[PDB]
Amino acid sequence: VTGEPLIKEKAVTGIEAIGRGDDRNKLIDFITTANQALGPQAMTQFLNVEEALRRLAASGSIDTTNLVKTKAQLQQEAAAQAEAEQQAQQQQLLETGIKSPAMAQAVKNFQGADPERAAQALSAITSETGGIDADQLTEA
Amino acid sequence: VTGEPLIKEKAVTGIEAIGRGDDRNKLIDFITTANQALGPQAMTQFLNVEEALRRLAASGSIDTTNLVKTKAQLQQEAAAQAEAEQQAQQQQLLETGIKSPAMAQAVKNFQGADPERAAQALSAITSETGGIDADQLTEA
Repeated sequence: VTGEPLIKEKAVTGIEAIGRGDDRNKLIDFITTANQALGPQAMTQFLNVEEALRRLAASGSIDTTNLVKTKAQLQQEAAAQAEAEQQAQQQQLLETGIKSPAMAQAVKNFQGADPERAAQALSAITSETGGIDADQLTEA
Repeated sequence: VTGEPLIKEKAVTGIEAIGRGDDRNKLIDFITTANQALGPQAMTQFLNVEEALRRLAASGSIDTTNLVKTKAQLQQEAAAQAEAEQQAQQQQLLETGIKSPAMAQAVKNFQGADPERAAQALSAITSETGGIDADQLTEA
């Protein structure tokens, strides 16, 4: 609109220079007084807990990261953790926790008594159910 | 009604400027004295616990969010947690939880004893119950 630079300047002299730290202390003391008044239940909806790992490390120079678990790395590790817990959940016990080897004995009966009759009876069992390719059964 | 601007201007001089912080201190002291008089049972129906993460963060400039698990984000994560605990409730054990492999033996018998008579038997099972599409059985 005007052409003036988007950033301007300011001069600090005397008590202002001495008490810029006092201004910081005023902000922090307001935050701390709010935390005292409200407690752990403060942490919801007015005054930010101001989250000190990333940006103030980049404030006053210096960069981010290093100790900072980056949002990308944090998401990757969360996904890995979720996959590990799902691996825990998949076949959760089962192979031994299941009641009794009735399926093992039934497999014994399939293989023993006329394997072709076992195949046609397994086809009947997969007819009780469906919607699954039998070509996926031969990839286990 | 009048045409006057909806916001006016004030002037603060001297002890008023020195003790606006005292005004804040008096408000917080009232809150703290009420909390002392009533305790954690106070937290119910007169004086707000004032919830410090979101808005007083936006007070004195600065935006919301950042740490704030937004109401949308909180609802999304609560829904995900609810679905996860439902999945925990969904199929609670069962594969290992059932008492004895009687229906496993039943599956073997349907496999073994006249699979067509077994299919008529499963139709009779769906007759002792009902109102379920048999076409949903073939999507497992």
